[PDB]
Amino acid sequence: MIDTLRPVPFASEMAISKTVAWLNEQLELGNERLLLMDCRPQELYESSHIESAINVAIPGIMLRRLQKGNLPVRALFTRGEDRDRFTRRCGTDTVVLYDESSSDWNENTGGESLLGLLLKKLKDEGCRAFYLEGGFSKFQAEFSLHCETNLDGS
Repeated sequence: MIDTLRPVPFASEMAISKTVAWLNEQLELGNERLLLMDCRPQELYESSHIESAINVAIPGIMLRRLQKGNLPVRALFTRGEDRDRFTRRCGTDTVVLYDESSSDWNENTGGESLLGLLLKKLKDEGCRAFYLEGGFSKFQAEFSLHCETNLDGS
């Protein structure tokens, strides 16, 4: 495993919004070793797609497929329920969202205001906080255009 993604290769290339990785270890864990943020309806199944997904508030689950990079700013966060499940299961190990490239953060990687404060707060409490996106064959190789199991499947 990696302590807050310290290495260089995979499981250590997630800054603000690159992708989702953490060896089969984490990908298998999905209990009390991490805290994702995606979907809402089938929070159970969709969570299965990853470790422990959170009930995020999006329009149609980000088009029910992490493949678009467009969803409105703070599309899934500044609402209520989102922070509810998170703050509830916060402090597990690592927090990761699936807003994708250019969506909830608009693709800034610098320190915007909306998501800029949302992330800053998520890390302030004591976390790395990183979302998905689709950069290079690496980040996309991990969670390319998809990131789903009971929403899109194959």
